[PDB]
Amino acid sequence: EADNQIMGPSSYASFVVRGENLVTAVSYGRVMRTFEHFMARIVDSPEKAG
Amino acid sequence: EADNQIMGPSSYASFVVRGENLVTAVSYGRVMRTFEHFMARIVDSPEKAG
Repeated sequence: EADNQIMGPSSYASFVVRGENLVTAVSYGRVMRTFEHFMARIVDSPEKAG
Repeated sequence: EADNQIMGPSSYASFVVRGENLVTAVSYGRVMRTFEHFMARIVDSPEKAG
């Protein structure tokens, strides 16, 4: 072997239902991953070619 | 007649798809009326007896 250990994530990443996600969860029942990121890509700077 | 005119509204009470509804407009095609009311209900104090 060239190594005996590898670094990595220690705990599971927490992806939780946030608040605007909770609103669209109750109303229509369809939750996206990153709702604030969709807001930043749509209603803040839509012309920004990401 | 007890009155000759009635004091009524002068313009249409406007409502357009603003920022927070627009994400649900594009991703779902599900726009609600007064998204701010739903966010004030089921996010900030859902314990509030309506």
